[PDB]
Amino acid sequence: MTLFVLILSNDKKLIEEARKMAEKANLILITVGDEEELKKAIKKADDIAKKQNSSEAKILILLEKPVSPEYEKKLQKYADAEVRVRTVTSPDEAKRWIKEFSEE
Repeated sequence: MTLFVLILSNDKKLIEEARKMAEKANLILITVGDEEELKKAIKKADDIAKKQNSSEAKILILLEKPVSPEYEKKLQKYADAEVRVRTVTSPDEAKRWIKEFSEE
């Protein structure tokens, strides 16, 4: 099961903590900045997963944006995987979600 993570959250220390956490968790973290660019990173995640594990993969998206259930499933149906869209505020919060994702 290949675990990916995307992020639209440009805070200096947040990005540090977020990467450091997922990096040592050996997750595929693609840091982009833009809603459209996210869809390209998400697509890339789909492509990378597809090669081997897109049968059942899980992806986390750490973004700063109010996310609704349907909104999650829109992105979830975009890349074939089970993506969990996550709005983040502070570095520690993002790290918690990474734990809830990689260590569920």
